[PDB]
Amino acid sequence: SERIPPQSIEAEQAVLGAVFLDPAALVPASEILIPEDFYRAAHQKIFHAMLRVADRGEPVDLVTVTAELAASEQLEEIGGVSYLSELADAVPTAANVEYYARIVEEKSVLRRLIRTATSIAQDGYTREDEIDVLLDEADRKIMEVSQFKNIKDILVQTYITGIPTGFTELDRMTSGFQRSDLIIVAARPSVGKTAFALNIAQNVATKTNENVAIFSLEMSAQQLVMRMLCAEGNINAQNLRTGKLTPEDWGKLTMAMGSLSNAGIYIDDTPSIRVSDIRAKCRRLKQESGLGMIVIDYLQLIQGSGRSKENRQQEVSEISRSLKALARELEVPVIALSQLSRSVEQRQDKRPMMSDIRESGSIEQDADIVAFLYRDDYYNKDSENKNIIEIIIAKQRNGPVGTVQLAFIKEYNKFVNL
Amino acid sequence: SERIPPQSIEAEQAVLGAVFLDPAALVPASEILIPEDFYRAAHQKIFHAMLRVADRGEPVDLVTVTAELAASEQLEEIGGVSYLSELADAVPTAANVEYYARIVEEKSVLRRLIRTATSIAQDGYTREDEIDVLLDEADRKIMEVSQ
Amino acid sequence: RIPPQSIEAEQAVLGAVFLDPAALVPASEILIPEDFYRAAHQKIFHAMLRVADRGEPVDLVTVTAELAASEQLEEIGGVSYLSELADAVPTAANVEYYARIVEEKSVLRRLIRTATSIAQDGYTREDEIDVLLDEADRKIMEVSQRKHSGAFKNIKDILVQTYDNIEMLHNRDGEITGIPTGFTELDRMTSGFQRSDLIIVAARPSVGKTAFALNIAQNVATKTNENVAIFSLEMSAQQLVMRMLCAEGNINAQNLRTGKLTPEDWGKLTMAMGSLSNAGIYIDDTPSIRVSDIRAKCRRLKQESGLGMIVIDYLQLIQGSGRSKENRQQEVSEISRSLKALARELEVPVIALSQLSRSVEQRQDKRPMMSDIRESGSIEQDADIVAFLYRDDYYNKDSENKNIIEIIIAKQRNGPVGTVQLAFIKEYNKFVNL
Amino acid sequence: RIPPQSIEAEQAVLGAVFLDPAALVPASEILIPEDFYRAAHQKIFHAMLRVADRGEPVDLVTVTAELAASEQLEEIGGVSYLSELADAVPTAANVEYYARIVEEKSVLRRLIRTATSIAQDGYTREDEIDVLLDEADRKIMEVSQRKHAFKNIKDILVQTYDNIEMLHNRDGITGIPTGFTELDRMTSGFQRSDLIIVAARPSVGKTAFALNIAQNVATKTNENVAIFSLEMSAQQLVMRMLCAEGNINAQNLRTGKLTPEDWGKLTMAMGSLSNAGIYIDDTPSIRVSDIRAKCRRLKQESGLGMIVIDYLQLIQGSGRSKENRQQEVSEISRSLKALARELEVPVIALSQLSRSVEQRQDKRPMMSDIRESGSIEQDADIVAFLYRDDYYNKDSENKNIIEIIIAKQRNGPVGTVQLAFIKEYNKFVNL
Amino acid sequence: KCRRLKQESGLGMIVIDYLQLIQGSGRSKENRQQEVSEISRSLKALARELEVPVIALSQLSRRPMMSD
DNA sequence: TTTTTTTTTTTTTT
Ligand SMILES: Nc1nc2c(ncn2[C@@H]2O[C@H](COP(=O)(O)OP(=O)(O)O)[C@@H](O)[C@H]2O)c(=O)[nH]1
Ligand SMILES: Nc1nc2c(ncn2[C@@H]2O[C@H](COP(=O)(O)OP(=O)(O)O)[C@@H](O)[C@H]2O)c(=O)[nH]1
Ligand SMILES: Nc1nc2c(ncn2[C@@H]2O[C@H](COP(=O)(O)OP(=O)(O)O)[C@@H](O)[C@H]2O)c(=O)[nH]1
Ligand code: ALF
Ligand code: ALF
Ligand code: ALF
Ligand SMILES: [Ca+2]
Ligand SMILES: [Ca+2]
Ligand SMILES: [Ca+2]
Ligand SMILES: [Ca+2]
Ligand SMILES: [Ca+2]
Ligand SMILES: [Ca+2]
Ligand SMILES: [Ca+2]
Repeated sequence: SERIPPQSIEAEQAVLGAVFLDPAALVPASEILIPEDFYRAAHQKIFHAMLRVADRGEPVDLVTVTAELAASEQLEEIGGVSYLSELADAVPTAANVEYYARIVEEKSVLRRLIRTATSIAQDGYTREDEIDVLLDEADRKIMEVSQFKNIKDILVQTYITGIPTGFTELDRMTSGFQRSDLIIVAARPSVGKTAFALNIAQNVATKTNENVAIFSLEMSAQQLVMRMLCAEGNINAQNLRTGKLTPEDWGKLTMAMGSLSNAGIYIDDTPSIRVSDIRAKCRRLKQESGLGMIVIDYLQLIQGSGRSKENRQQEVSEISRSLKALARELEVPVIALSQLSRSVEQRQDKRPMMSDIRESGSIEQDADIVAFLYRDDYYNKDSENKNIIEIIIAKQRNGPVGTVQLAFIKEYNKFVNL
Repeated sequence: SERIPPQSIEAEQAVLGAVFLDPAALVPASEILIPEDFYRAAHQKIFHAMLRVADRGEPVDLVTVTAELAASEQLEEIGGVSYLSELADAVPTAANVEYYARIVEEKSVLRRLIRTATSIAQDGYTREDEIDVLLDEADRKIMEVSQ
Repeated sequence: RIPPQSIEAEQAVLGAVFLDPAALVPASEILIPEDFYRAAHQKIFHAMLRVADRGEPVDLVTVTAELAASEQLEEIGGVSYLSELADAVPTAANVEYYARIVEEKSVLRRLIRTATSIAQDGYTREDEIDVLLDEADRKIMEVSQRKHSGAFKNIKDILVQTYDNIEMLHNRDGEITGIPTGFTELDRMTSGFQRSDLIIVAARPSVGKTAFALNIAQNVATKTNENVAIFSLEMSAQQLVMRMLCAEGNINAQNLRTGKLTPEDWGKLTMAMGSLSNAGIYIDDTPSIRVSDIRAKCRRLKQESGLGMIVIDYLQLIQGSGRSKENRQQEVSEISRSLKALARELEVPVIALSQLSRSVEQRQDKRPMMSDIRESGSIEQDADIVAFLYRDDYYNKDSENKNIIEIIIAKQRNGPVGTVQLAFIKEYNKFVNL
Repeated sequence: RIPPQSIEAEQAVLGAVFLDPAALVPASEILIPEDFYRAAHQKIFHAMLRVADRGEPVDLVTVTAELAASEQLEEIGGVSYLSELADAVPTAANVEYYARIVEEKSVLRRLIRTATSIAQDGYTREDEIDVLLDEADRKIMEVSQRKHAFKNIKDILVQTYDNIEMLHNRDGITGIPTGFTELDRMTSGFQRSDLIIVAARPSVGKTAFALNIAQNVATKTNENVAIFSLEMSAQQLVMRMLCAEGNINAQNLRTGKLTPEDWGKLTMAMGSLSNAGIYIDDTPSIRVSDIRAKCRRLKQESGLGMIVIDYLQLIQGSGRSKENRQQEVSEISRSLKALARELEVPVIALSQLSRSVEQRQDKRPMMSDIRESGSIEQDADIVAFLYRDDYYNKDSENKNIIEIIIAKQRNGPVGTVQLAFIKEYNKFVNL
Repeated sequence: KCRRLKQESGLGMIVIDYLQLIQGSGRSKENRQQEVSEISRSLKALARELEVPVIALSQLSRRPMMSD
């Protein structure tokens, strides 16, 4: 019934706030937004002023901005200096404006869509005159809700936002591991899925100060920790397995244990959980300690909410939705490991494409970002350049698509930079 | 705007009428239209029956059509034989069915457009979850409407 | 509830008899009086046959005379009911079909009636099981055992149609029986381009497929009086007409698309346009059609103007009927069938251009064989006639005797197989006799 | 309106089991629990079998133990009802008879039920008449252990001897004779119930050969032959036969450009072909069921001898959805053999061949080459390939010669036979 | 992308760095010959729709002839 | 909707 034009004027305030706090934060903000993207009339005017002052450039602080707003009839229209003062105290830091700007922008696009859709329907009843050209306008008007490098742009001239993974090249392409993202890491069996996830978890939990929850549905907590120890200290896994450790290995282990203690990584190895359970547990850990990342050791191993044992494709379709929504609710990146269907092993080229994600196509469709792992040496016994592993970033609606290379020293359960 | 979906019932009846009059006029008619293009539930069923009988082919006259409509539960649903009789008389001759068919068709497309645009707007307020795939659906749903 | 019946249809039959009345012959071949549901129609249709046995013959008078001759005229409604029957049948030339409805409904209730009496007997004769099951078996066949109607063409009847058809032929001047292409040597070998034939013209890319098809279309449309439909899925209508103009007037194609025309070229163009106007060639350049669409369009053009030929610019470009994106070989297998079936239904030659696989270029002898037809072998099979185009000069840059082009007639179930030779002056988009 | 049943006999069966209980063996060979009419007996006889599968075995104790093990002991009357069942029959010595009563009653109400549902469907599905009949036919046969007793060899040997006897008292081709001597020697007909596959590349001579056979059968013998042409019209077929019957050049015939002696030839070609009795159905799409129906009827009133089908892969499938096409034709293949078997008449199915063969050195076909499904090789009683050297060689020495390669037959001998195929006359001739 | 560039600036030519590098529409990674058979048609169709020459670069198997 | 195993017609893989 009551239809409220979509907006988040909390997030709006968070953007303007960050600018008064930083103000190098105006660069990302304006790359992402124009003044009109803001819903509240007042913010429109403020963010306009902010850019107006940057074009001088003054630069942009609480003073100069009010100076610019008074320079036009506008300072009284937007609330007082007292409103501009509130905007400042909105956020603790001008950390991650990029995040909130992208919310404001996404909402803007939504109502632009709604508006052009309603005006198409509107015109459906009126211009009953020229059917084929009405269909062209509809085509064209729906594309224009979306907003090719020129030769000149390409002449800038010859000759992390972001929870950081610790893999430079991936981080450059991605910049974290962003709050609220669903990150899918899929690859054939025994290729390196878990290894890669665990490596990321360590570098986050040890290098940063954030807590990470890992749900392992296949491996025990014990086996997980043993993988991390080997990777932290470069101890050969076979040796560690057996207890057959060299005198310096003991040193390496003593160390590895040290650093992993203050690491703060919470592991849940219950073999059958529903997403609701996962949510519950994380909600509580965030409550009392704060959460940074959630890792899930594997999406199709999670189990369904009651809908009866439904068309299994729908069952996972649903798990997929739930996870994204959990990532959204807790404002935290969620890395979900996925399997792939065997169809890749038919191809003469064994690099996965999005279609290959096992069991339900909705996973491609819910993910904020899809990463495949490919290893030449998985297939070739003799393969030249062994330890190399491609991290194919097949999808991301932050930005760039592409492949990144790392080394996967298997004896050490370890991924390394090159 | 109205809330009056685009249609042209002068024209639907004119098509069905021409078929009972000719009935070689069913050939142009069906090239141009499928039963669903008709707005009135009743005409849908009738034009379907007409094609159903042509596939035998009987062929298509006021008798065989009512025989086919009664063969399903439908003869009473579409008005009587008395409505089929009216359809016959809602026409001089069946020259240029192609013309009126293309009107019926064009109106069909209009409401199909209106219907998909409203459902896009509808979905705009609900599925605030995805943005990029919501824009994909809109892209894709509007192409599917040029057929 | 209500037993299956059609009075709309019963009346239509009786009506047609009072209208024709030669319509009583099909009617009675298909029906006996008992097949009618309404007690009254039973009696009327009986009277009709009763009067036919004299024979009177059957009209509104004699019938009422016969019905009054028994106690029956008042029982069936009045003369006023017989009068209504007259007025209540749309077109009397298809009594066959209304009769078949009345007949089909008759069979239905006969089935219902024997099925209910089986169930009936199930409770009663609980005595001898095996002979009860045999009777059920046997009683249900005796429904299927429906009399007259049952398509097997008796040979006595066909032979007559053949003699009479031969006869007709024998009084035509003669030579070509079909639609003449205007290429003498090909026409001698083929004699048209026969109604209902599927003609496949296949050859490697840029060899001359379309060129050859268009040339045939012109010579048919301008030399004869027949209409020809051309479906072009690759080229536009305007490119097609531009090819015909060049060929009709011997205007150099490069000159023509530049507008760089000599003073006599204009003359040639003025003529070309003149004759191509009264030509009557209907062009459909929609780049994706289903065969169903083609059928539909042709059916209508034949309706109001009459059709002679259908040309299709190429078969593997046509698109499938829904069966999902099936084993592609099957998809075209089906298109193939549909085309032959279309030529059959419209009683008109259908010339389908086809591509060839890379097979032939691998061979030493680059001349195509049937196997080479691209994408599905069913095309060789379905075709009435398969023509390949081979140009030596297509492969040899230097080739001795250039403009010559073989028309290899690799298949025909009319008659003779063989090769024919023509010249293909490419500068003029033109095929010529030798 | 009271369902056929025989409770007395039901009790007698259950009784005998509690009495014997080796009587359960015959009982279960004859009955399943559902055959019993009384809800209670159903459950009891189920329990009996359930306990036998352990096996306990089956007595008044173990049975009540099993019935109490489910919620059922109170539902079937008490232990007191099971006790009555024991006392109901004298001895166990003839469960077989009571079982057969229960069974016969079961069949009765199964019949009544399918009959009522046929009448039921009569008012509803007024849509398709011919496929509604077939279902009735088929639904009423399914009312038996109709798929089910062994045939003893002593008995077969006799009917075999007696057959050999009669064969001898003939008249030795066994056999509908094709009129091609060398083929007939190898084959002896064209036997009742055989499926004969004639396959060859396009425009090689498939139809021509089949038609020639049909004539010589229909005119030389007195038997009726049905031809289903799915590709050519009835007219085109008759025109081929006229040319072959009278040696009239086909080109002349289809122009009307006939010599004075040609009309003579035509006049008596027509003459002999009239009393020929060949029934032609040229409907371009039929299912095998349709073919079956039409033949069944023609045999009914005139008797049938041969069925010719202008061509197996052109036939269309029974509903199973547009299935793996190989299975679709796999099925048509089965149906055809089963039709030949049911009508006790040779069925000649023409077949196409895959392009496989065009790839070879030796262009003589092998069984594998049959187009679209390998089940055809397997189902066929006999597989005949046509090969023509002159089909591939433009210049070929000895033109009109054509091999009839008999690649398969489970009557007997395999081998090649030679004929001449005078194409100008649509005619195959002996050598 | 081209539809949009033509929309606001007008297009004249499209050049593509190479045809067999383009990737398939979902049909499962089909008989690869069909996959590019498809790309081929799509391209022609695109050239036709935008009324603009499309230059597609192509590789050759194994003076070339068309078969290659 | 998807994942699996089978048979059998096509094209194109240096
Ligand atoms: N050489 C060596 N390789 C190992 C050792 N331990 C594990 N690996 C390899 O490292 C990989 C880790 O398993 P993983 O890929 O995470 O399982 P996933 O979830 O299917 O991807 C496997 O491919 C193992 O073969 C070891 O002790 N020595
Ligand atoms: N000299 C000359 N030759 C041409 C001209 N236009 C076309 N041709 C040749 O004429 C033929 C016509 O195309 P076509 O063979 O019908 O295409 P197809 O459908 O693949 O058979 C081509 O093979 C051309 O290379 C022209 O303007 N001048
Ligand atoms: N010379 C000549 N050959 C003919 C004539 N009529 C038919 N043929 C040939 O006879 C053969 C008929 O083969 P057919 O059985 O219809 O092909 P199939 O059904 O696929 O085996 C073809 O090879 C034709 O070329 C004719 O009048 N003259
Ligand atoms: F081998 Al895994 F997930 F444990 F693919
Ligand atoms: F030009 Al083409 F087949 F090569 F039509
Ligand atoms: F071409 Al055919 F049977 F006449 F395959
Ligand atoms: Ca794992
Ligand atoms: Ca979803
Ligand atoms: Ca998939
Ligand atoms: Ca997002
Ligand atoms: Ca062409
Ligand atoms: Ca044939
Ligand atoms: Ca006779």
